[PDB]
Amino acid sequence: MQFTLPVRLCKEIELFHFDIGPFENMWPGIFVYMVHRSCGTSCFELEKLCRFIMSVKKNYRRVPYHNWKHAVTVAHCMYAILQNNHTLFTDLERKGLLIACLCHDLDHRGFSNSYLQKFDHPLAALYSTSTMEQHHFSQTVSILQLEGHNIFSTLSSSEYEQVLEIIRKAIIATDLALYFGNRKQLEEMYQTGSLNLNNQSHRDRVIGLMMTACDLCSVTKLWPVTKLTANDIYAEFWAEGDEMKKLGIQPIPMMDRDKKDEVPQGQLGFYNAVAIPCYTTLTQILPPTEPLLKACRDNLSQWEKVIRGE
Ligand SMILES: Cc1ccc2c(c1)nc(CCc1coc3ccc(Cl)cc3c1=O)n2-c1ccccc1
Ligand SMILES: [Mg+2]
Ligand SMILES: [Zn+2]
Repeated sequence: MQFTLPVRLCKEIELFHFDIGPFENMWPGIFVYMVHRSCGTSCFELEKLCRFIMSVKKNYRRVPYHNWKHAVTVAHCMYAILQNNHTLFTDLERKGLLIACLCHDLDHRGFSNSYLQKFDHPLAALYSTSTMEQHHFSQTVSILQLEGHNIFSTLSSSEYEQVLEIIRKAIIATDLALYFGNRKQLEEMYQTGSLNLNNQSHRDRVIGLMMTACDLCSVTKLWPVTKLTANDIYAEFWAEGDEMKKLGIQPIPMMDRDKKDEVPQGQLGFYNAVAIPCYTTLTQILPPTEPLLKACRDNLSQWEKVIRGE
């Protein structure tokens, strides 16, 4: 609670390319700041917000990427978006989505969904698809229910089971698998013109690309930030290969450390089939979010430079 943000950062936070990298002591305080800026200071009672942000944090684990730094970075990109699109997302929405971004990878083990299903893993036995995603939501609801943690208490029960729904939904949308379709349908509603923010399930579709665009925002940071975030990402994937190898199974080339050489090519393919389309359809639906796609291009061409050896 006692925290105040080094007033020097007040403008640099509102950047789409801000990097929370150097400021780890401040990561819990930043989120609060981003909450306070959006839904006001007296949105949640200050005391039950700190319990919450702090429980949440402890339930992120020591893994290379799907960690506490990751989550807060996702909450940051959602912050930026919600602000650069101020009068177009309801009171409750801005409450739901920042919490959801902060929680959308709770208790992440560091292993893919495909891993947990290839090997009949207990969580995959619980959740038949979006194995972690539903667990991330399962963790979120669980932690709300702790004595003195239910920040959504003074919402009417009805608004309270709308928050949740946004949160469950927005967390499930982070399964890339679902991303591809969700973005295709949105590319058609735009072409067609039949996309209508009044209709609830178009918003849910837009929220989901908003969730994806946040999830991938490390691709939208400054090149020396992004280059050193990628190391975090593969570190994990290559662990997930190291376990696939230990059984005498060849991992996919994405998760194989023996092919570190091929990563520049691999990154570049990723931006062209995932990142760039995501921020393109997003910028078509939320024009102010063009800085993400602008920095996504910039970063992409950096990998092209590294492929071409410059
Ligand atoms: C040898 C090799 C072959 C394929 C490769 C690769 C290396 N690296 C990749 C990309 C790996 C990858 C996967 O998920 C992400 C999620 C979020 C963010 Cl910010 C970045 C990534 C990311 O970099 N692919 C890949 C390419 C296209 C689609 C999917 C993965
Ligand atoms: Mg996840
Ligand atoms: Zn994520």
